[PDB]
Amino acid sequence: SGEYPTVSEIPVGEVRLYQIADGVWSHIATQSFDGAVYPSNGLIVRDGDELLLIDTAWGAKNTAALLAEIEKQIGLPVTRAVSTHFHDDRVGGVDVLRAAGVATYASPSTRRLAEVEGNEIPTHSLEGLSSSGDAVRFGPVELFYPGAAHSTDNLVVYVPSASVLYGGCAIYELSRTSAGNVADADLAEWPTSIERIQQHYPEAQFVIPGHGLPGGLDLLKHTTNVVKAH
Ligand SMILES: O=C(O)[C@@H]1CS[C@H]2CS[C@H](CS)N21
Ligand SMILES: O=C(O)[C@@H]1CS[C@H]2CS[C@H](CS)N21
Ligand SMILES: [Zn+2]
Ligand SMILES: [Zn+2]
Repeated sequence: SGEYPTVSEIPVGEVRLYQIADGVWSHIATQSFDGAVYPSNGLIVRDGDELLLIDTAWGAKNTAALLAEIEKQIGLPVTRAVSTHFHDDRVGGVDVLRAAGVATYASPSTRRLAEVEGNEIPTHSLEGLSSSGDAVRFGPVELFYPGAAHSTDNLVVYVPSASVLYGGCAIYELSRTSAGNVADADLAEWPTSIERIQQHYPEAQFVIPGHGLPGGLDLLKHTTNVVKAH
C-alpha cells in the first residue's frame, strides 16, 4: 500500500501505530534477532472506553514505548492483553504490562510453553481454546485456535466490526518466500491449520501477518506455498 511503516523506518526502541479501521490499529516495533533487525506487528482494539491489546512489542523497553505511544495517540487505557503464542515477540513485555495495570491472558498451552522457554508468562488462562477449530469471544474480538502451524499454541484474532483477521506469526507477509523459524512449527499440519482459518473467516478483508506488511486472504495461500516449498 506504501502507507504501512517498514523496518528501516523504526529504530529499535520506537513503536509506530497504524490505523486500520474505526477502533482498530496495528502496532509496529523492531528488534535485533540473529544478527539483523526485524519488524513485528500486534493489534489494538477499542472496547467502549478501554483498549484490548493483542501481543507485546517484543521486549520490555519496546512495550514501555508502546504504552507511551498508545497514551499519546489514542488516550484510552489498555486494560487487557492477549498473547497469541509463547515467543518473545508476543510475550516479551508481559511483566511491563503487569506493572502498568494490564491484565494479561494466554491459552494454557502458551503459558506452559512460555514457562518452559524461560519467557514471561501471561497471568490469566483463556478458556475454551484447547482443540483445533475452537473459537471464543473476548470483548470486541473473536479468538480462534486453528491447530498447530508456526507453533503448536498459535491463536488468530478476528475483529468482526471491521472484518480484520490478525493471523499473527502463522501467516507470512507476501514478500517472504522462505520459512522463518521452524523449531516450534508443525510443517505437516500448517497447511491444514490455514484451511481451518479460511473456513472460519472466509470474508476477512484485511489480513495482518505477525511480521511485515498487511494483505488480504491471498496471504493464506501464500503462506501455504512457502511452508510446502520448504
Ligand atoms: O522467543 C522464543 O521463545 C524463541 C526462542 S528461540 C527463537 C525462535 S522464534 C522466537 C523469536 S521470535 N524464539
Ligand atoms: O519465525 C518467524 O516466523 C518470524 C518471521 S521471520 C523470523 C525473523 S523475525 C521473527 C522472529 S521470531 N521471525
Ligand atoms: Zn513466533
Ligand atoms: Zn513472530
